Amino acid sequence: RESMRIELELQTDNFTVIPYNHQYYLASAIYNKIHSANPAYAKRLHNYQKFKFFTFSLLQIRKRVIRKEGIETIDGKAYLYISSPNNEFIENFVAGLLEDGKLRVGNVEFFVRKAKILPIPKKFNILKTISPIYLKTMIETEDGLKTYDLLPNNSKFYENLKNNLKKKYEAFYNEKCDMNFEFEVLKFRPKRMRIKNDIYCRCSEMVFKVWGDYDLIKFGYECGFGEKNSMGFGMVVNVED
Repeated sequence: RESMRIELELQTDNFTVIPYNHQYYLASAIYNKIHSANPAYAKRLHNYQKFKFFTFSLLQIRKRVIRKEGIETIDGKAYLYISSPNNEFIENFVAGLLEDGKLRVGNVEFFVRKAKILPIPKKFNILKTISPIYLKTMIETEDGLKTYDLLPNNSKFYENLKNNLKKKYEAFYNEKCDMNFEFEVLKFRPKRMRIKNDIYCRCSEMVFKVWGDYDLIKFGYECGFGEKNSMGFGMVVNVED
């Protein structure tokens, strides 16, 4: 029992455009696989129907053309990264995805070809989001209680990001988080992301340096940073030196 990250290698038709707004449909597709009655998932994921300690990336395209509506994949390939501090969840989900063999995101149909195992980095220095970080706090307004989306230029972002990770650590491991980490934001861009039929939030695409306790950073690396990890938010990747 340890963490696990996989790269799902997906294949659709050559020259297909993956819309800029695909994340919402991707999240729905992943949810629907996990909660499917298909026996490929049902037996394997029976104990994980309410499991929220995992994350996944946006669809990544390597051979790409920027288009008006999205990113075109010239060779039809796309890559989806999925990770959890629970390796049994990841192994079971991957076995189901490979047996099923197909993933539809919006109007794009993928074949699920292979799942590449990505061992955890032995050291962390620079991280960048491959799905943006969501972090919110509730605030009283003249129109009642509302949700405020924290970004790195908010004074509360820093400690709220840390405390979210420490609380998630305790919730997942059922042990005290006696660890700490710190970070420095090198770059960030806000991104508008649909999260419900009618709710859009502001999330952070960002690059940041980290230091502190390796085991806590490693938990953020495989669980995700910030909130709504299991809806596909907050996944990061190491940036090579």
